[PDB]
Amino acid sequence: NRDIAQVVTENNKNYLVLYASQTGTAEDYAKKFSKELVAKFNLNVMCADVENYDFESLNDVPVIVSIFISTYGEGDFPDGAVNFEDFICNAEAGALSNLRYNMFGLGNSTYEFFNGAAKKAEKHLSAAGAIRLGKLGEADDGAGTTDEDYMAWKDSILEVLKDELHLDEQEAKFTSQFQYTVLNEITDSMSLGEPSAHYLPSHQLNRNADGIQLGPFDLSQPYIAPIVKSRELFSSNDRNCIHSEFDLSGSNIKYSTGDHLAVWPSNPLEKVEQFLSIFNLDPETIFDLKPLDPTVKVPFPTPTTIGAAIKHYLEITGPVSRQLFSSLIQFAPNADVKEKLTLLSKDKDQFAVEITSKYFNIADALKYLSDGAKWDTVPMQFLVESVPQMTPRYYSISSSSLSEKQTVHVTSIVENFPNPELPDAPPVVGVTTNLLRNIQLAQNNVNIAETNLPVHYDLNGPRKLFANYKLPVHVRRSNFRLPSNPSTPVIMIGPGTGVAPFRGFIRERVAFLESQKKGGNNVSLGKHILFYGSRNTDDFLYQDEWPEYAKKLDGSFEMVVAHSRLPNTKKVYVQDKLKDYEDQVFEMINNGAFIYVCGDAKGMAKGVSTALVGILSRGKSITTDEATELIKMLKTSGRYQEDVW
Ligand SMILES: Cc1cc2nc3c(=O)[nH]c(=O)nc-3n(C[C@H](O)[C@H](O)[C@H](O)COP(=O)(O)OP(=O)(O)OC[C@H]3O[C@@H](n4cnc5c(N)ncnc54)[C@H](O)[C@@H]3O)c2cc1C
Ligand SMILES: Cc1cc2nc3c(=O)[nH]c(=O)nc-3n(C[C@H](O)[C@H](O)[C@H](O)COP(=O)(O)O)c2cc1C
Ligand SMILES: Cc1cc2nc3c(=O)[nH]c(=O)nc-3n(C[C@H](O)[C@H](O)[C@H](O)COP(=O)(O)O)c2cc1C
Repeated sequence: NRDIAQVVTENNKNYLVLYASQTGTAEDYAKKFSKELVAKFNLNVMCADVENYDFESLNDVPVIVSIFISTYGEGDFPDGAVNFEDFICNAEAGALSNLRYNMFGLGNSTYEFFNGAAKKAEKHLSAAGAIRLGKLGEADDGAGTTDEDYMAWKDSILEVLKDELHLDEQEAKFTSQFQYTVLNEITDSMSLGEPSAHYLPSHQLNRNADGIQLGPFDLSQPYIAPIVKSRELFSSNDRNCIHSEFDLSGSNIKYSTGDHLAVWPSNPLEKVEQFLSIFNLDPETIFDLKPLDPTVKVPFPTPTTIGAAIKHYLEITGPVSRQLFSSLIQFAPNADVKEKLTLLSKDKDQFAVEITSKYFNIADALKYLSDGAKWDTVPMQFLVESVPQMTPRYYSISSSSLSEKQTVHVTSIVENFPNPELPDAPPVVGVTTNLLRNIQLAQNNVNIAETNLPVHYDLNGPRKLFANYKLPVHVRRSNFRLPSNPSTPVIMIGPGTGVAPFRGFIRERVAFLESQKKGGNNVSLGKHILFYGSRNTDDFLYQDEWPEYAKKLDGSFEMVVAHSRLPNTKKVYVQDKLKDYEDQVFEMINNGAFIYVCGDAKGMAKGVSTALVGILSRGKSITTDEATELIKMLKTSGRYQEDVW
């Protein structure tokens, strides 16, 4: 039941496809592979999330295995795949001499340890005597080539397995892993979009004496929390960034400054409409999915309505995979479209030209090819097994648990920019962030008609479960933590929203410092310096707060702002400011300071790291390489932590 070799064998599976995915990217591609493997060779494949099984009996797997692994933190596996990571990192020599596998690693060359998880995993597997079929795939999210990278690796591996297994191909045809059934009435056991099944009327939320909602809150059961306060942090007529405050008192959730919050979204109504239209799906359709074997896991709560699935369960928005096109050939509206489609699925570049570059969503791509002709022969099952599952988006909590124990602050910059290719098309927006903004405007009685809100969301939720200004949520414990000793110096680097953690960090230090003031015994606070950065004065996050914080922390605090887009001057980054203050920074580091790097970036991570290596290199008068080794050490020990996304 958790005994991998046993599960495979008992269910007579010909192939095993494992995946270690944090955000689900690895999982979805794993599914794409599995589906195609069934479509072309009718193999009875097993899709498993590496986290749900015990790989002790891995060397007893009579079938070939495909491993899809992502890289996080250092060159390490996704949280909750460490068990797997350890079985591997501990498997002795010859411990997996029967294992035959191929692996596709998902990473991003913008980080040091690019695809290191897959690499580590490939090094230990071969160490235990496992034979590796085909080339080690490496999807580079940094170059935005992940989908094509997969297509490339995919095609070559399938050839290999065709040989290795002596399989006879066949025209690719879809085969549901479920038993689709169309119901007629809606029960209390049927979902209208509720997150986990526990929120279905016919189910009882597990609380305590005082009604406080209990149970563990994670990806398999969020906690619907209300956003009690919300405001705009920017003052730019093009960009927005929202400050959201979540009340967690109605639950036994505890968070530590430095943790992450996962916000479960829903789709923009105007996109839900586009999807439902191009296919010609009736929202009111009630359906149920019945697995065709124990290995198969229903995607979301069922039965449910088509419109609920498309609004709360499927990622109908985002870049269309070329593989989707290939899989859509079976249900082309007409011979015409079927041909155009066929071509695009095969031509890497034409696909990018006709679809990708225009920022299409499935709805758009298809409507583009059909010229409006609906794709009314596409099965909801296919759509369910073929469209990526919606997934929570994470945020660096910007509140202090010591001064907010029950409340959680989130600093999300809204994603919404003009289509670079189509000057008349709608903006390219992000679900969650625009959703958070919608709630923000709403909650504040802002006339959203005037605003630049590009889309809008169902703010009531399923059965009004989202009781105005509420959303499924769950805390994700991290390692980003302030030093134990208050005296230890601290260095915080966070461009843009990357300052979120640091706001909490400072709020923690400021809160703490208060307590000491009502207890006499004062502890001297080590030096705390912050390097922040933003375009101009309109995107200067929590501008008003820092001066107050500074007053309460006195000389223990120091902020260094940099602006990359002020008119008439030269673009300045935090790494630039790091070199300006190299003496201060070097000194602090020689005093055991801790280095914190947070934010999005695409570059900033290595940039800042490189800056420090320079500072160190000059400071201790050693080579760049030595200094690089010293920096790697500070990261291994934990004196240099990074929360870069
Ligand atoms: C550990 C961690 C911490 C984080 N902390 C923060 C934080 O503090 N603050 C913060 O703001 N974010 C943070 N993030 C990022 C955040 O989780 C999301 O990535 C961000 O909010 C985008 O959410 P969304 O719902 O708008 O994205 P999505 O809807 O998934 O959209 C992503 C992007 O793709 C674009 N897009 C949409 N459709 C298409 C298409 N068809 N083709 C191409 N592009 C398309 C969107 O416009 C958008 O820019 C963090 C992430 C992690 C993993
Ligand atoms: C917090 C965070 C840390 C990451 N660290 C690395 C890293 O060290 N190396 C790398 O190659 N990619 C890194 N990535 C990129 C992911 O591996 C990549 O986006 C992958 O597609 C994620 O797949 P998943 O969604 O299946 O987990 C990181 C991503 C995030 C969000
Ligand atoms: C053309 C194209 C198609 C893609 N198709 C998919 C897809 O079907 N499934 C998936 O998980 N990622 C797909 N990706 C990858 C995402 O764009 C990318 O990994 C992004 O970081 C995901 O962010 P998320 O965390 O919001 O999923 C595709 C990328 C491109 C460029």
